[PDB]
Amino acid sequence: TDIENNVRVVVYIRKDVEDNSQTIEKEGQTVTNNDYHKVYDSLKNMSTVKSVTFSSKEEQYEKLTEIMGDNWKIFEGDANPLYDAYIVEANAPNDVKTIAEDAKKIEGVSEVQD
Repeated sequence: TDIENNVRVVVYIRKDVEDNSQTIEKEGQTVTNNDYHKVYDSLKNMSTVKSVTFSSKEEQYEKLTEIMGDNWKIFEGDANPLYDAYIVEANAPNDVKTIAEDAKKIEGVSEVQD
């Protein structure tokens, strides 16, 4: 799942939408997540897309800590501020901007790094 810069789009997900969880909590029971894979589906349907990989904010938070920083006290423990993302690979770099604009239309998307 290593992608070359020139065909990578990062689609960050709204903090209020849980695209990767099949289940959620309702009335104390674990029940089905309606919104599951909506953003994933839209992205994976694009004909110029080759793969769409989930990167959970908790994953990037440990990876962020791995990349220098431990005394980041003033940020950590205080409610992880990172975003769930889809790392998307384009078939050609020519598509990247044609893909990023579309991604930013799909409801549930917060931002998109081209």
